[PDB]
Amino acid sequence: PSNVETYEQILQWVTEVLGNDIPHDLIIGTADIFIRQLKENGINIDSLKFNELVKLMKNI
Repeated sequence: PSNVETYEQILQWVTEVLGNDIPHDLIIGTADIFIRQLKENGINIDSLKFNELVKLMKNI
């Protein structure tokens, strides 16, 4: 319930730019690739949403 809730709204951005019609296996890769290396380290509105969600939950 902790990391399941916050993860869903990240995929709303992925469906808008690329498309919801892409495969589910491709969305898992697109979701993981952004979250992995921004943590460890209309484009403006989407980046502001992403940085708050990277802050939440455990990730290395």
